[PDB]
Amino acid sequence: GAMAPSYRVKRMDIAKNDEECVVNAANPRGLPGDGVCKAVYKKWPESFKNSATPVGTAKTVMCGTYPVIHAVGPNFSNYTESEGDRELAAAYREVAKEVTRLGVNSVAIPLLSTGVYSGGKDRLTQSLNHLFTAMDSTDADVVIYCRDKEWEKKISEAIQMRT
Ligand SMILES: [Cl-]
Ligand SMILES: [Cl-]
Ligand SMILES: [Cl-]
Repeated sequence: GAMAPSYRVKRMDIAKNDEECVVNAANPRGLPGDGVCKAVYKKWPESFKNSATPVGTAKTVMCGTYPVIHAVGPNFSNYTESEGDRELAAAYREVAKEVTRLGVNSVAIPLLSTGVYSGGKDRLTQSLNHLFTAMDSTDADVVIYCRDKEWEKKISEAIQMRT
């Protein structure tokens, strides 16, 4: 565990993280994909051997000794708001299980279903709150990665609102 487990946010490519493992915003078929998933494919391609896993689940594959946790959030273009919300919560619960099992002291995590799986809606708060629900009972240092300047401010404010 971390000595004083924390939440932080950084605005940069998750492929350049300084944590002991990474969560991929994966597709269910283990394809290279786009966005976070393509950056992860370019950085850790070995981790996509048998990474295919259903929506709402997480599957870890080692790149050397570095764990890549493939977490499959729902595509809100296909799911109802209700079913998508349930699967998005489930995917983060499976990330907390894997982080715990691996015994890491830190993890880099993107906000699942907020990019091309968002169904064209702003899901910062919905996705972040499911991340907190899952990760709050873990003792890893969590570092959230984003790319947008206003998202960085809103994520930083939500973290600070606790503490
Ligand atoms: Cl960068
Ligand atoms: Cl996405
Ligand atoms: Cl972002």
